[PDB]
Amino acid sequence: SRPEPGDWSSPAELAELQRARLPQVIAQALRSPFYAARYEGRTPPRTADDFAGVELTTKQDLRDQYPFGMLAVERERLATYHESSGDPTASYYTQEDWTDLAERFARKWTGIHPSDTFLVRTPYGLVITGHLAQAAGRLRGATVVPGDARSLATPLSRMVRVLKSLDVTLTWCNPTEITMLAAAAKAAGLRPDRDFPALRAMFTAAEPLTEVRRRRLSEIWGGVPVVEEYGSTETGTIAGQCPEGRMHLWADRAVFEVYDPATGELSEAGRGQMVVTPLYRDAMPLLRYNLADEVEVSTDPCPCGWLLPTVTVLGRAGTEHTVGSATVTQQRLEELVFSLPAAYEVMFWRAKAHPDVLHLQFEAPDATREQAAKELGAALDRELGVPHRIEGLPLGTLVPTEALTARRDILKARYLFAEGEDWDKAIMYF
Amino acid sequence: SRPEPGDWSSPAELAELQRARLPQVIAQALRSPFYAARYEGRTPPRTADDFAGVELTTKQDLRDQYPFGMLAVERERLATYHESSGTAGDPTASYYTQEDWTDLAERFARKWTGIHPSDTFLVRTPYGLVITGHLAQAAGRLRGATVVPGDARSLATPLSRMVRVLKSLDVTLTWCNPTEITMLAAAAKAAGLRPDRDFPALRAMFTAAEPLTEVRRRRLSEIWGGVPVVEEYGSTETGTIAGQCPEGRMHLWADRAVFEVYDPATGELSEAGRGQMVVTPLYRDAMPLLRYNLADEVEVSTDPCPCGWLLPTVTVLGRAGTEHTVGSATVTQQRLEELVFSLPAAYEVMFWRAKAHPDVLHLQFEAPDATREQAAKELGAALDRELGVPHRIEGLPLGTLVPTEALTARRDILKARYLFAEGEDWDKA
Ligand SMILES: [Mg+2]
Ligand SMILES: [Mg+2]
Ligand SMILES: [Zn+2]
Ligand SMILES: [Zn+2]
Repeated sequence: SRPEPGDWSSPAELAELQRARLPQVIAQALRSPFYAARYEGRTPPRTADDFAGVELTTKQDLRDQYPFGMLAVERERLATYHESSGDPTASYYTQEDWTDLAERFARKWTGIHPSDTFLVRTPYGLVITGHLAQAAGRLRGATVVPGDARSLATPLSRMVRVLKSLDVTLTWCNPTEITMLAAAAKAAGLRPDRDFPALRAMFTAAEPLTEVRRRRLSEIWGGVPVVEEYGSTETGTIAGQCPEGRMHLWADRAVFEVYDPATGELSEAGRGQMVVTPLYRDAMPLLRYNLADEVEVSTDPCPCGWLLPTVTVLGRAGTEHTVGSATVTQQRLEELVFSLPAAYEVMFWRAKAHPDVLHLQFEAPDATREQAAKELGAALDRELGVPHRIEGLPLGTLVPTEALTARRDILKARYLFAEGEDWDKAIMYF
Repeated sequence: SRPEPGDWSSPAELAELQRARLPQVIAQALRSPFYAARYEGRTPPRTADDFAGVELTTKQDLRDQYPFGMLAVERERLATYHESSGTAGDPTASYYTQEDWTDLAERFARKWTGIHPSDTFLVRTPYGLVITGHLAQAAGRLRGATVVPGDARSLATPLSRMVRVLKSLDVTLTWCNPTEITMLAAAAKAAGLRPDRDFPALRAMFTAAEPLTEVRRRRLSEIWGGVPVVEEYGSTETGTIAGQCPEGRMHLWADRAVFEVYDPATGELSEAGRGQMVVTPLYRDAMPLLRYNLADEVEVSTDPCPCGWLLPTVTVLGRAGTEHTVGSATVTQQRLEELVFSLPAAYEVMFWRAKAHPDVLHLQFEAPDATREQAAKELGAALDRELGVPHRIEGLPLGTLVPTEALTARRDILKARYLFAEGEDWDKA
């Protein structure tokens, strides 16, 4: 029996749903070999109050336990198994676990309905991402279109066609992919801001995503809401956006805490690394898993009325470089790039922080490329004051045009060829 | 609801199960725009006896109805949408209600080896729009097996990573096409693992009739230590329509589809015999199909089988059009496949290709230095014996037809990144 919004009236009430669940979570976690060995020969936690002294679990811990070190149920109870790479990180779930995952993804403020046609444009190979959105789509009755991603069967040009031919109403993909699909739509002679009348909402992740960029993504696609969530390949969705544009931690389904690496202290709000304890996760229990994302958590109430804290994802701990006498983050640079007028059509850029200089490149059309570079330079002088070298690049330099238009199909392996057929197509990959 | 084995005791009761269902199938079918237009003005079929006069539905029709010409329910009732791309032109769309999916997953789960909660099931077929990966995954979930979504042609999941998963997770079941069975075996060898010994948990490999001769199927099993290679028959639009029993025969799932044999020389349909495979699914609300011609050449037998499955059997003979003349004989890929995989397993010949010329059959294959020249000579003798065809055979070193990097490259996943440190490589972008 999982709680849903409305089942609590104040922060105190929500904190009690969390505490009444903690002993079940601790006792379940102690059944995995990892926690069993961590507390071997020691007194283990049992009570909601024992939770305050529990040591963090790191991403390195999960890697060290490949494949089933974190398993707390018999394999017969497992529904799916997943991996993410970067030394694989294994995760797995019962079917009851999957109901919690599906409901957390389905908490989209735009809703998901049977009248929806939901294009799932994230990978299905080993990682949970595509499966999660598909599970959520099926839970709410939406028509799921499995686009996959990084799949030779489904290049951008084909997704563009499917978006229009099937009157897709909801999409799921990362924010960089939202601009890739837009670049691909234009290469097909389609306009993302008006030629897709059925599209009503685009779901996406905190790739760290600034509000500047998020609103530009919406405007590229004609003003449709871009609904951001925060999650990881190991946890599924842990926060989702409200209509007021804030991301609310799903604290009715996990205990969230903020970790300070210098002091070693855990805190309920403030700035630090995101630490999570899922409450409905029997197969692979996690006690204070440190996602190692730099976040800021606030308990201020939001005008949307959802009585849950909110979170800002400021990046992965360490993505802060120095040039001249100042700190340069990807987030701050991203704001300046996507503060350029939409008419410049600057979507794709990259930068390298040298000790003496920030090297930034972007591709843009000929008409506005020079003035985009001077304006971006002046924005850097104004906002960061760091020395810089900016190069406007021809279109297709960072994002090849072929990638936007290439068609490619899965063809059945062939062994006997006729004259006029290239038998080099028998050369096998994958 | 839907029948299960044990719900009929004879061919007569099975036929009664089908004919009882046909009227509802017909009325459902005529709700789609395609079948409504086929009968516009004319009187519609209604009874099971009316079914005999129904014209075929073709692959071209399905392609002409892209995307929703065949739809017979409101969009809200659809669970999933799928398409398969052809050589060129439009794709072939298909789509299913949630209840349709129950019939689909039950048909796939009709595996004589079973699918159990104790299983770890590596699904190694594409999830990109086609049904194939979703079908295997739905059946694994129906039967409680731990599903491992390998995907295929996916950039997340190269062969090297599948080999690690097969070994490290003690995978007990796989689903992939027959070429991928040998690709995985070559990748396992490349990683120093013996497909025939080092995977003790693997108990069956499910695969489809990618024109699969018995000679090749037996060698695929032998390569993986003799574990069953369980063939099924279906299409990306139908799902599984027939499955193997332990006797090695493929049994049509006649309790959920009416199957007929089309003879193009007469235009007539039969229950048995040799001809083109026609199928009418009986539990398919969203996209009903009346007498859909797969156009594969098959032979259907009603002779009982000692496995216990009271269902007719089908042999898939191939597809018309693959008629290659060399010298004075005809050469088919299936006959060449039999000769190639008739070589002794110790030669390790798994990958081959051939070009048919009027004056020569040019055949090439991969094999290790130790057995390469002997393989070519035996194969050249085999072509003389069985086909009498002029030939030129070139054995190749490993890595020629299947490049070694395909077998061992690891290719991570990674994320988009925009700001790079002084030392990092920003051509990722
Ligand atoms: Mg299981
Ligand atoms: Mg629907
Ligand atoms: Zn809010
Ligand atoms: Zn049988």
